[PDB]
Amino acid sequence: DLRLHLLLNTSVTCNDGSPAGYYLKESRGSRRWLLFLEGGWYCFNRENCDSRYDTMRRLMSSRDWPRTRTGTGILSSQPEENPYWWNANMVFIPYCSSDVWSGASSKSEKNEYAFMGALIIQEVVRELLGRGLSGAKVLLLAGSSAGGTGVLLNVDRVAEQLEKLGYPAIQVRGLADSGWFLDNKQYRHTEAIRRGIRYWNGVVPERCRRQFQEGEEWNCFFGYKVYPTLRSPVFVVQWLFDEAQLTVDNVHLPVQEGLRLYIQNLGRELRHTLKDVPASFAPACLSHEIIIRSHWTDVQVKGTSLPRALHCWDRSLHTPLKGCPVHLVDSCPWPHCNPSCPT
Ligand SMILES: Cc1ccc(Sc2ccc3n[nH]c(=O)n3n2)cc1
Repeated sequence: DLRLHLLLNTSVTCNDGSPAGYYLKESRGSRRWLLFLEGGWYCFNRENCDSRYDTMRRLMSSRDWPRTRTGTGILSSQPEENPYWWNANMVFIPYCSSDVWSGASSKSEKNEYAFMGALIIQEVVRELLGRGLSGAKVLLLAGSSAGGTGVLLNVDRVAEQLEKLGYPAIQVRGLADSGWFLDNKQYRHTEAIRRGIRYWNGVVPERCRRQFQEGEEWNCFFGYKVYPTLRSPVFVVQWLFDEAQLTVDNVHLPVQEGLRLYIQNLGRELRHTLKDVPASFAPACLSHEIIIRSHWTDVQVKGTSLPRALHCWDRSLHTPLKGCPVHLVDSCPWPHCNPSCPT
């Protein structure tokens, strides 16, 4: 179990002003720290956020959070469930800012909600330094869906504060799971995100912001556009046929030729955006499954599981390694052509 700690700086809050926090299970003796960003979409205006507060309040408030949580998947401490970092210090950061981890705006007389996702990450890191993070060799910032995009938006800022805070020895790396999206045409019929960013006062990485410039920061929410601007090593996990991608594309699954070509082209576009991502794991599956599920070990690409690929990535960060690959992108063109896809 990971134990809840509400942030000591109570000005860094969830949407409704309650304190943000993190769940922590220390593994002393281990110099590895895994900080996982929870996902859960976002909200982009007052009415849309009001609706999320009725029926998704845990994503907007810490008032009802549990004491503890069980680490699962990559957050598990059992070596059978987590061959990769079972012995690491485990941190689960709940998503309660509804801003894809990009916000830096408080509640005020003018703001019904606070959007502080970018500041929550900074404050968690700062408070963890007094709890052993100061001794880390590697800080892996990981996350799924909205948290996966959050990794891409925040990994370089975490590296920056640790350097500014006087900890240049900590190697900051990113693991973005299911947060790598395409701004493509729907099969049948960006604006919510563009409206979201203005509503949250959202912030994007500095190099990406300087390329796309004022009013175009939404581009930095798309992995293939923000990734090349990043300095920290980032491993990208993305289903070729991600269910959230297909949902926003208005695809729900006999398939006729128009939809067949659309689905096949989407997988190829995906595959193409990962061509120059050296550390990646992209199985040809239709799925919404994420890396904190207990059976995350089962999927393989070209015979290599994700826990193995991540270990090979670790070795690469000490010229490809014999028998221990890091770039694993399926080439077959249809959902579940890979026999190991989740059922
Ligand atoms: C471009 C972009 C748009 C939305 C998000 S946020 C998101 C996207 C999928 C998804 N599936 N399940 C879940 O919670 N999410 N959240 C991130 C980037």
